[PDB]
Amino acid sequence: AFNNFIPELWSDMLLEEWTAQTVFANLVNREYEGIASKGNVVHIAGVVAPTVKD
Amino acid sequence: AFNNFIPELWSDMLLEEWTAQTVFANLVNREYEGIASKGNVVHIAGVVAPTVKD
Repeated sequence: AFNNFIPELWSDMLLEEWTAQTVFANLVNREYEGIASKGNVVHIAGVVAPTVKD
Repeated sequence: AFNNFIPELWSDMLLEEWTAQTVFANLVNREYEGIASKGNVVHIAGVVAPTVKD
């Protein structure tokens, strides 16, 4: 038969990866991004409540 | 009795076969019929993603 004159076709589009939808960066707290515009650490501190005495 | 003079009759119309409804040729992707008017292969390529580095 025709061993040389029958072509093969290439699709001009690549298939994209199917990738998981990213969600977590919108669910967690972002407030420290203003202060963290500089430096490589943020120190976050919390109260220790005074003890109720009898 | 009339053993020889009473007809038997043939209906002039064939019964059509009862056949399953075809569905799958409408449900799948058809886009490659545009390029596949020639040849015996379509090559379909896909991305391999760049790797994140530390």
